[PDB]
Amino acid sequence: STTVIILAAGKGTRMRSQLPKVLQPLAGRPLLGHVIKTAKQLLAENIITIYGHGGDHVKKTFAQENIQWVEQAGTGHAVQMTLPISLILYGDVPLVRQTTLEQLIEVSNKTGIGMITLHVDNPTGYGRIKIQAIVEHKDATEAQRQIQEINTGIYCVSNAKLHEWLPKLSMAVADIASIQPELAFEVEGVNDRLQLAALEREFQKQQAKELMQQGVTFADPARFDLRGTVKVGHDVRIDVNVIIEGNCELGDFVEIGAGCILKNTTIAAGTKVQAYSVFDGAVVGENTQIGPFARLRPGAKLANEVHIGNFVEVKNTTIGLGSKANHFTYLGDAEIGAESNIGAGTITCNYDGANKHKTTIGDAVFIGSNSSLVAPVTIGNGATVGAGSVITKDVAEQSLSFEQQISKANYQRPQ
Amino acid sequence: TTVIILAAGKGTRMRSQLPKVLQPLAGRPLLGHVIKTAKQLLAENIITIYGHGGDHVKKTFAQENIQWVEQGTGHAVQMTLPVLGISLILYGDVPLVRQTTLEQLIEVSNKTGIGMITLHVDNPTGYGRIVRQDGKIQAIVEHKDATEAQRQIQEINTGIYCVSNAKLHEWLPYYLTDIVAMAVADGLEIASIQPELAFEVEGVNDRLQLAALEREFQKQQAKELMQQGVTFADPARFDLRGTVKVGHDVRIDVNVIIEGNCELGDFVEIGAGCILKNTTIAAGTKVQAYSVFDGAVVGENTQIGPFARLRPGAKLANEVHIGNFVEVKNTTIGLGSKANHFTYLGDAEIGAESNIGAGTITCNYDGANKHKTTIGDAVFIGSNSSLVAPVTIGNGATVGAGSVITKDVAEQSLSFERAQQISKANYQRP
Amino acid sequence: STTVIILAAGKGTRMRSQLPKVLQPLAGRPLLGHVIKTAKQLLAENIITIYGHGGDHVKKTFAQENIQWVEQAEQLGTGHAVQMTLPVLPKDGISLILYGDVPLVRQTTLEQLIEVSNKTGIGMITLHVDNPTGYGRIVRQDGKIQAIVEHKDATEAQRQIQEINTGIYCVSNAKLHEWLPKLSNENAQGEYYLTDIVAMAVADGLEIASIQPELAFEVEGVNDRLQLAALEREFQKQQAKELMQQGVTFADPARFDLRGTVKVGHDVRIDVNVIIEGNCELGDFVEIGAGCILKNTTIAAGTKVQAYSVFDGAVVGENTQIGPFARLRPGAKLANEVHIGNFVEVKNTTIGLGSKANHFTYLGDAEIGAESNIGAGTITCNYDGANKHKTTIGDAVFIGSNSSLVAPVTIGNGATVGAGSVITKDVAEQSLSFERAQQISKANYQRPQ
Repeated sequence: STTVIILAAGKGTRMRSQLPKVLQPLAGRPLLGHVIKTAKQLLAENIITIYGHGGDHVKKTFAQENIQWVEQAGTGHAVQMTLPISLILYGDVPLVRQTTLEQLIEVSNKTGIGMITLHVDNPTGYGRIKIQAIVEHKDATEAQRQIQEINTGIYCVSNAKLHEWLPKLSMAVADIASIQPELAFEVEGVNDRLQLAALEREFQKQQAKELMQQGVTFADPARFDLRGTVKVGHDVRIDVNVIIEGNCELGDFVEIGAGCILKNTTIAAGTKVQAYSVFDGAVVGENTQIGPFARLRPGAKLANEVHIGNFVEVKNTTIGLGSKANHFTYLGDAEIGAESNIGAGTITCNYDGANKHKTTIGDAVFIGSNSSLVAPVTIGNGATVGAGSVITKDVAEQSLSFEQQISKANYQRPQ
Repeated sequence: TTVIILAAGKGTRMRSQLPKVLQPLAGRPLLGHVIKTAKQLLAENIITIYGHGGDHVKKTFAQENIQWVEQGTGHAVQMTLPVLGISLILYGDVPLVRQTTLEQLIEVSNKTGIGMITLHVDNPTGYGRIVRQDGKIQAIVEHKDATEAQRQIQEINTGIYCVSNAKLHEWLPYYLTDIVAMAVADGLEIASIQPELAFEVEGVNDRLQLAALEREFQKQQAKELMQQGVTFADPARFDLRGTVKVGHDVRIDVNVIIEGNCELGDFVEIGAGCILKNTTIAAGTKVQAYSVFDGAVVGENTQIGPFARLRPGAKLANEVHIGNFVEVKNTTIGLGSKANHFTYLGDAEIGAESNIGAGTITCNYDGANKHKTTIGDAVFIGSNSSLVAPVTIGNGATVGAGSVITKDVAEQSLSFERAQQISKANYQRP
Repeated sequence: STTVIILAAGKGTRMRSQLPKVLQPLAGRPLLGHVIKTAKQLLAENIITIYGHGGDHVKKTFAQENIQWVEQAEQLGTGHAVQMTLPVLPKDGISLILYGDVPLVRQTTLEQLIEVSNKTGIGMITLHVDNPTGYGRIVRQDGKIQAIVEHKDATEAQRQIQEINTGIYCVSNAKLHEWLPKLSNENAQGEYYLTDIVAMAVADGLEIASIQPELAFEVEGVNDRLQLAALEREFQKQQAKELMQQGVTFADPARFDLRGTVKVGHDVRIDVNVIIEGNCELGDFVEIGAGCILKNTTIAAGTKVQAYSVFDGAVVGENTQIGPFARLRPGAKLANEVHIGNFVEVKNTTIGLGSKANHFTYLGDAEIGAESNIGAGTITCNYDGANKHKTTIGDAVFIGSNSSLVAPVTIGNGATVGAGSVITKDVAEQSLSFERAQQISKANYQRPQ
């Protein structure tokens, strides 16, 4: 049974933030959230978090998590509170990989104590590392400062043996395994916004590299952001300044245009998304054409072959096979069938000021331009709606439903 | 204090029709950066030496009380003699020199009567060499005229001097670096300082150097904001073209541009690709991606975007929600009101707790004049309504979808369009 | 007579693609397309392409190109690939040997290679690299090329050679017809090495000419997406640099993409994250705002394009004001002084001098005159479900807001259309057409709770 200890008490005053250090964002998630995620991935029997200043916010943020919280009112003094195997992690060192921490556990269980070390080209200011001791640069004599192997602070000690060493802090070899991380930023902490941004860029760069190793094409991998997870097929092409948030999926041959933003969205094979389209909680079928300037909101579901054009907003609406809304329109709380056409300026009036109501549009329907569909209304298959109509009664299958222009000659416009 | 700016260079490598000092850097001409800095220093007089294209330059800075002079670099300052306390000698094409550096130079120069800014560079090729015997500056030798031993000097001349107006009149009556030896000849000891940042004293000659100086400036500006506590998703994808005041816990996503004078309150979140110009945004507001603001005033805990367009006079109270493909121009929107869908609100006054449906349009323009639309509190404007200004929609009123409003709608009243549903059965489309 | 031979058979396994390697994209064009374009610039009499796996796609992609296709069913070396060209290889003249996955080689470089190889009968392109690890080494005896030794086989002394092989040769076809059948695979890999023709040429008493490219990425190949992205960035960086040398201003030249050609005037200003596709033109003093994307569009002098405007097949005159969030589609033609505002879509529409559409609108299949105004919410209803129809708007027409113009319809000069109108009949010159008021008022209405 492996338990993880997380130090998350730092105020991080260099952040100049009102929130505790470990709630600062990195790729769309608080620092501490990254570490809790890895600790849950390790199948940790227990997770104990040391909070400090502002711990109310932290406990509030992770309330639905089975964590044993501990107040801290030094790093050695901080761990001492946990006495009332184990990993020692830092809330502000967020990117340590589960494969590294397991690698540390296997070598520590055979010895009873392990740690992560790292070789740095420039070790100025860091603590210097059979391992014999660690001398911090502040108190380290000039001779030891030439060491380029530095300390990371990440330890793994047996639960039994920790209790013997922990109170006597006024040591381990007297009664030490080590590994180095696969990537240096795994063990990198942050103290201010400069360091937060530099780690963000290291993380994004590595994420783009891993996607390219999977076969993704990037117009510019330095202008890409993943804040979560994405599942990708083959021949996926991603243009500049795309952002991907939450958990997304991109099918085979999916092409994502410049500046598109996807959150909690799946896009099936063959779809081409033109530039500046944003998705949140959308499900997009195969061989669709979207954008530019399309906005899909939660509940937007597009069947295969659907076309969505510019300045289009789809919210909580399913659009059946091959239907098109090429021009500016608002489709909300709507069910639209197959092979239907939504004219420019069409609006679902889905909100009466208090409640939402459903619009139902059949197959092979033509909704003429500048139409207002007052929900709840059903428009049967094959029907046609005249341009500029306000529609309140259900339109029969195959029916044309439409809602007197006056002319004055030789009219002079105001001067 | 008077500032003398050398702004005669043609800058032919720019391959531009405008003189060099009108090329852009962070949203303002090169010379404008220097004039701005000269005004920060409280210069009694500002004298600018112009050359090719001086008509454009004088026209561009017409509302600035500067004494213009027509046109070697030493010969250039000599032409200013009819027009000159102390004076600073700056270059119009070296725009990013800071006022704190120029003040630092004045403190050491006032003690001697002549000081200068120098710089250490790894490669000093082509620059003038600062020759110091026992720590005191003796002369400046231009790279062309420098002995082989002297070419090893890595402290170079920047061309930025602070000289007494009295001593200048004796020295000026060809290269300006000869004023150094002239100074040691009269017994004065050339003071020196170095800038805190090398790009402060950097000139530009073509578009390559212009872009690299721009990127140096932007990197430094994002760094200073990060030191204040701003968060950047990517500090290399950020542009400041003016000034911005920030609160704590401000978060700025990628490719944000900030122009003019802006303000960002506490906990403000600016999404990807937003562009803000002369706009204030108060605490708690979240701006979604691709929203652009010009002359906007935004309250607390508002929700804006994505794809919002706010234009001058747009004023949003606290709790307002503005959604996608929305254009607000010269319009005030009261507390907690919503316009979540595509709409044009122009020249309008909107009350509190009101709802603007998709497709609503203020018809504010009759082809010649603009007219005001006035919307009260707790008004519901149904979708695709055309509001023909001037018109008032009183509190608690409701407007039916697809309505054209030309008469004032009474408080608590419903106005809706008589819409007869006409059906033709079994209709075949063409 | 000059012939170009393109080796385009690689599967490109590290691309993890379903497509052959040479159809992967670079600056908006498949790799092989860049080389076919340069080969046509050289005025090549013949173009012979060696395909392998997936040649059906390749043949389909360049079907409207006069290419002689040659299959390489088994992959047994580049020399074995060139051997395949013998049934269709000419007897006189010279041939260039290029790679489909080495796309950015410039025509000026290949001309220099042709000029020095005409003097000897065989030349090749070489390159000096700081680290030559993994490359084939150019072996010179008394300064004359004798062989290429692959990194696998090079002794420690030979690995110090920093002159590497690019694989790009210019050879007389007669000597190729003599050398290609006598190629030997009696080595370790069992492959027919193309470099053996260097050994055969020196054996015949020929001197091997050589040149170096002006830019190293000209001769760089790609095997995976990392290399693809790194070459793309190298190409874009170089493209922005050349535009700046011409006088273009960039807010950030590292946030710029040219995927085609662009002709530019003086004092052109290009903001961040602009993309340029196909063939474009920007006149003097044109300003392109942040994030704009232009494809096959010309923009004349003085026009100011605000941010997030997208153009495809547009023709834009002088001193127009466009965007932000403008969308121009093929056939969009704007006269001088036109203003296009936000959330505006123009498709196959001509707009005359000084006319304005400042607010959200769809103008499709329309002809619009001069000094006319399009109100917010205006729509040309151009599509009846089967055919498209034209909307005609005259000079100094005022189209009030939320108007639906049902094509085909004409709105005459000086006419005025009331807000919220549906127009189906032609509107006369100087005439007003408006919708009869139909607002019903009910006092003290309580909305649902």
